[PDB]
Order: sequence, then structure tokens, then C-alpha cells
Amino acid sequence: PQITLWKQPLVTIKIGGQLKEALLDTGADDTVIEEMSLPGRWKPKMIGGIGGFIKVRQYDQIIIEIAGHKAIGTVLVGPTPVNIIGRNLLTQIGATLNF
Amino acid sequence: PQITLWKQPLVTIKIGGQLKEALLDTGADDTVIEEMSLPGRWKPKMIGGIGGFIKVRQYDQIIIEIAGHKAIGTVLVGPTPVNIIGRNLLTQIGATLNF
Ligand SMILES: COc1ccc(S(=O)(=O)N(CC(C)C)C[C@@H](O)[C@H](Cc2ccccc2)NC(=O)O[C@H]2CO[C@H]3O[C@@H]4OCC[C@@H]4[C@H]32)cc1
Repeated sequence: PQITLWKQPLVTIKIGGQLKEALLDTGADDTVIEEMSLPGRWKPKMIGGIGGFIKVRQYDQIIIEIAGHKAIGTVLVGPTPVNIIGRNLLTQIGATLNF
Repeated sequence: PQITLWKQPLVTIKIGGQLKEALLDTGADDTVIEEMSLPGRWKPKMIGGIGGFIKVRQYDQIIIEIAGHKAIGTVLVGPTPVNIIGRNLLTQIGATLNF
């Protein structure tokens, strides 16, 4: 699709058997989801933005379906105020910014 | 142009006659720029990101060029980790997300 930016570009995602709403975020290197369980090993990470850093769990090789399009990559899980789909998965669904 | 997301979507902006680098950020409602001097009066705003909140100065109707495209609108100035062009100005330059 073509998504305009008059309002937040929120989409439905499927991750870990769950549906969630998430923001398509070109300013995010990484994908960050609110607390949930994921399979496999993880390792700790600090990620930071406006207001500082938060501690997250890094899970690799997670399959996500984003607005209908499947992708695999790393997902960070922790106390983010907004589920954000970052560039590591935006690339995989072929998303671009056009103007 | 068409901007892919394999690398950060950094562009050159011009504000106050000066060139700066900034991130095109569809996950940002507002444009936030590192400390600089802007003309006129400002109003207070608190903005909230991943790691909590920062206080910024809101300047309205500021002339800014983004990747060669002219915009005039609200710029927030404060202790942001990077210069962010948010949706208030992405919509002025006609940006969309496409996949
Ligand atoms: C109302 O107006 C606003 C309100 C909030 C924000 S924001 O900067 O907090 N943010 C909102 C979003 C979290 C809901 C915009 C994001 O695009 C920021 C934009 C951002 C970029 C860099 C640093 C600070 C902020 N990105 C971000 O937090 O990315 C995280 C995840 O991946 C990592 O990549 C980034 O680069 C490495 C660190 C960050 C990490 C901007 C304008």
C-alpha cells in the first residue's frame, strides 16, 4: 500500500501468535515490542532515544507478519511505550519513503 | 526520491541558514532539533520517547528546507539525541511510506 503521514502509520502485526498494533518507524534502527514471551534464546541490550535508554531482551530470527507481509529478524522486547517496527524489518517488507 | 531503509534515512536540512543532518522519521509526530537559536517567542512542550520525556522549546512557522524541499512549520528544540524530521514536516514535503 501507500501510507500517508497525516496520522501515525499504525498497522496490525502478528508476532508470537499474538496480534498487536505497531508503528512503522523509519527513525528506528530496531524493532521494539512491549513485554511478551518469545521462543529461543535472548540476550540483554540497552537501546536509547528521546528520554534515554531502556533495557530490552534481544531475540533473533523471529518471524513477524506486518500488515500481511512476512519478515524475519531480530525483535527487542521491553518497556517501550509504543510497539515500533524498525528498519531491520521494514526493509524486508520492501518499504520505502517516497517524496 | 525513493529512500530505502537499509541505512538510516539521513538527509541534509537547512534551518537558520545552516546545514544540518536529520533523520526522516515516520515514528515521530513532531520535528525535534538539537539546541540552536531560532527567532521569536517559544512555548513549552514535553515530548515522550522510548526512554522517557524531554522538555523542548516550540517554535512555530519556522522556514526549513528538507532534502531540497521547502517547508514552514513547527520546530521543537531540545536535548534530542539526533535531529528528527517528524510527520508535521514530512507531510509538507509530500512523503509517503510505500510497500
Ligand atoms: C511528538 O513528537 C515526537 C515524540 C517522540 C519522538 S521519539 O524520537 O521518541 N520517537 C517516537 C517513537 C519511539 C514512538 C521517534 C523514533 O523514530 C525514534 C527517533 C530517534 C532516533 C535516534 C535517537 C533518538 C530518537 N527512534 C527510536 O527510539 O529508535 C530506537 C529503536 O531503534 C534504535 O534506533 C534509534 O537510533 C539508535 C537509538 C534509537 C533506537 C519524536 C517526536
